[PDB]
Amino acid sequence: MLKAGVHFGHQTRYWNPKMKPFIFGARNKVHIINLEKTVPMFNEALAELNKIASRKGKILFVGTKRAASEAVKDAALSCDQFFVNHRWLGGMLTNWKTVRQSIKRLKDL
RNA sequence: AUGGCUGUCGUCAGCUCGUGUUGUGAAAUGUUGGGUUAAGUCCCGCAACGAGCGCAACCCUUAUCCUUUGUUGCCAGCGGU
Ligand SMILES: [Mg+2]
Ligand SMILES: [Mg+2]
Ligand SMILES: [Mg+2]
Ligand SMILES: [Mg+2]
Ligand SMILES: [Mg+2]
Ligand SMILES: [Mg+2]
Repeated sequence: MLKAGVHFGHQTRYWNPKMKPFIFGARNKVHIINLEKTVPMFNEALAELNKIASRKGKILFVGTKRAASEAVKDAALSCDQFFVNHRWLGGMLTNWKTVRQSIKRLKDL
């Protein structure tokens, strides 16, 4: 059921109290996420993703420059998948009508 | 009361607008930060992405060379001198 068991992690500060229910603690000299309360979560996330996937929904994966970089690179690239690897321009989805002028620039260029 | 025209800050590099976002609001952001430049000139970063007026560049003159033309300008090679 579990996808590997390697979640050693490194974060040791700034635990958000709002997400207490999903945390175990003890190990890490700080904290750790509960592995039992995550098997029944992503197994749903995918269930919901499938619906939009049907009408070839635009997922638009996100990872900012060095956040993933070597972790994602371009594995997102597929038949009907898109991604943002470089800096996520501050406020581009909300003013997409303003980013059309720049996407046209990229196309013409 | 004005049109038109002109002086000065000042040939200093600044002054603004679209959408976006933040704030109850006047407003802020961008336009600030790290470098650099004669310059809001350019690069990186960034809650902003673009654009406009301005700076530079297009203009004239000057400093080198080449093509054409050779008088009313010029005289290197030759001659009457
Ligand atoms: Mg508001
Ligand atoms: Mg200013
Ligand atoms: Mg301002
Ligand atoms: Mg600066
Ligand atoms: Mg400029
Ligand atoms: Mg002679």
